[PDB]
Amino acid sequence: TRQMILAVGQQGPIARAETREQVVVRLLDMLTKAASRGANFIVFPELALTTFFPRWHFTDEAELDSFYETEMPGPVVRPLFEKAAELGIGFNLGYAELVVEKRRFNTSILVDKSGKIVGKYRKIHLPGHKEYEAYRPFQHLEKRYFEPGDLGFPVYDVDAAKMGMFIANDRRWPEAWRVMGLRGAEIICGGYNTPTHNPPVPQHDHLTSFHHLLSMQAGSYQNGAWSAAAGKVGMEENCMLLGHSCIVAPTGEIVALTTTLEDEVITAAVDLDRCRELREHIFNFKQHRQPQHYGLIAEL
Amino acid sequence: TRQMILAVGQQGPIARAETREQVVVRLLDMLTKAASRGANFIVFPELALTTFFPRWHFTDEAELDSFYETEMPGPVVRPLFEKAAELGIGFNLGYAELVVEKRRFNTSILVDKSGKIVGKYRKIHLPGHKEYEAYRPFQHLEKRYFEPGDLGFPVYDVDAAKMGMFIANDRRWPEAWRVMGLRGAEIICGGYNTPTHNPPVPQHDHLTSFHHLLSMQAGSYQNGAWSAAAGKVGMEENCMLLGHSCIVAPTGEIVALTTTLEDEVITAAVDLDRCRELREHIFNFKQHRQPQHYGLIAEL
Ligand SMILES: NC(=O)N[C@@H](C(=O)O)c1ccc(O)cc1
Ligand SMILES: NC(=O)N[C@@H](C(=O)O)c1ccc(O)cc1
Repeated sequence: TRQMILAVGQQGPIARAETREQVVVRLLDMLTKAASRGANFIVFPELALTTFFPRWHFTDEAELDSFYETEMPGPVVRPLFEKAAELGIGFNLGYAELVVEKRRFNTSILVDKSGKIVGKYRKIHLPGHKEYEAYRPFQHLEKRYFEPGDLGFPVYDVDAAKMGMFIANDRRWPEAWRVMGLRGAEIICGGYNTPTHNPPVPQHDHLTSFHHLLSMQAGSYQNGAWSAAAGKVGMEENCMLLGHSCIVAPTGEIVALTTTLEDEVITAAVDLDRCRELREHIFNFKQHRQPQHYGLIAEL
Repeated sequence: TRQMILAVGQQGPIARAETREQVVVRLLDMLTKAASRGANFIVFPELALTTFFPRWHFTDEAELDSFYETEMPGPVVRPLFEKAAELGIGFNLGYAELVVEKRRFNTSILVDKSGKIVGKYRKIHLPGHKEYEAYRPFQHLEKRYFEPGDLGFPVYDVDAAKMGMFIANDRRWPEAWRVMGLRGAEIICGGYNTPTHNPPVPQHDHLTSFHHLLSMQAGSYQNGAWSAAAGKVGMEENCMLLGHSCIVAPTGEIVALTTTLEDEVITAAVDLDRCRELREHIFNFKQHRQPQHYGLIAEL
């Protein structure tokens, strides 16, 4: 009822020449191993169907569009939904969304154990830069290839659980966590592509892991929420991406952690009633919060 | 100019029978050792002039009032201001404020190196409970003995530095940090009386340190602010108070930490320009924040 097993399916590199068909096989295998370890839900990474294309400057718009989905699911990704419904396991999938009216989003969905899309979220905090910067060995052009999401920070019923979505950079922003905490989220999940080199601030490179885990622990604790972060990790097209995919308790304790830079599955026992230990005491919102003093946070 | 040395003056226990006169001696000694180690400012704890009286139920209102200050400074505390002006060192002092119009506040002030009170703050987030609870070996009746502060989260010029104040429980609330981060605080400082036993949630007792330090590191990182937390610590009137008084860099790295449960002074080199490493890149607020999605945080 209130007890489930949450899984994270960390992805090793996806090369530029690796088809969605070859990625779906890798996702199917991880989704199968999570079932066999008793998982009811598995979190997959940000932009989980392709290489991280925002590392390149594009001149050809057909080449750029080829990394986006025009439908969800499409025939190549459909087998992942079919297998999820067969095994009775929900998932969180990140992908690049192209909607033609041409709007571009960094998107994620929640799929329940029936294989039904129960909710969508579009990345609101876009990191990196807008224009090509030649000094960078690799680019991070999310501000060019995506518009900021227009759906807000919703929380959806997924089987037994109140679940909210972040995408990568969102996890560093207390406002993203707090909104979803105020909407009663019991699990906050998403994925990331996080380089271990930041060209403008290389003096925080050795803190990549620290800053990632610090963000997940603080968000979980301050909102008494279970959380899970699914990385795409390792040497991808000669850029190193941070590992340390994780599941976190509402106390902010890390209860599971990846140790490889490859396809790796981790699981943890989730008790949704454990949110109360914070939300009815230390972080009893109605009882403690003084929102008349917080107005500057919501000012445009 | 943009470089200073920040000190923290951690306090061991203050017994019920220990006069303000005997505490000022202890504060003078710590303030002298900080000067000798090149400190330009020292952070002192919450309610630094008395035992932590909110651990007891009071029936007599004269007995309760005796723990509050009706003026700041008074003659007994005046020597601490005089010594601060002589040595050229500012301080942050917490005390119980009684103002008659009768209003009761958990208060802290910033004093610059001239010995002039440059800013006041009143604790906005009150923890614990309102009525006596007999099962508790000790009470935490801040909701009875204080009203929520009415000054907001201001940020003040103190010599070369933009400084904001929290008081104890405030440090667990992202909203307190964020408001002061948005007002351009370079240092966020205050003190705490944090029991290592929480009677309603004893299953988080072993996490007292973790939760304290997690709050300071995450606040600092997410706002690119220097921070400092001054504890009153050790066995005070048979209640154990958490140590681990700390200074933290804008990266959320702990740059100094106490290891005793006694009067202890720690210092760190503060470079106020280091805020830019976060505030001009990863946490470039104007460039990244989407406050149209954050409205629920400011709803009453
Ligand atoms: N994919 C993302 O949203 N990645 C960002 C993040 O994880 O917050 C990130 C972090 C460090 C960088 O050098 C670039 C981008
Ligand atoms: N002075 C304070 O505000 N103390 C509170 C805090 O530090 O958050 C606190 C923390 C844990 C408890 O079990 C009781 C009270």
